[PDB]
Amino acid sequence: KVFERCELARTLKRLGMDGYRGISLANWMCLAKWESGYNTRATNYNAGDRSTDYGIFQINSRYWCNDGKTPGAVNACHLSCSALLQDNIADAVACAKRVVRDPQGIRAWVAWRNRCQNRDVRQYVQGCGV
Repeated sequence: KVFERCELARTLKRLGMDGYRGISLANWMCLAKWESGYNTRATNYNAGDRSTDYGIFQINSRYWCNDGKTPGAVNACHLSCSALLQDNIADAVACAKRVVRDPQGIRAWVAWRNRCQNRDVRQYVQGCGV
């Protein structure tokens, strides 16, 4: 599914993302916007390293989920990468939380550094009731 902006904001809030390990909801929203355009079915094959990015947060198969086809990969979220292509984003959120428990936090995603870090991200949650 492709979420609408404010629907996603409330969905993320109910899933415990607001302020998770210091990360505001607007930062999560900016991440999802730039990774996938709020699209849970999004995928991107990385031909350079044989890994794939899955779902609304474009989480990568080398470290975080198992797809069986990424050489030498691990599965730190302990999920099939299929779980990151559901309309229901609970598993994707659990995995995103796992990612940010590691030292880099939200900086794990280069798109966040490029498109969200040191930016005014208030617009992503305006009007959404969060």
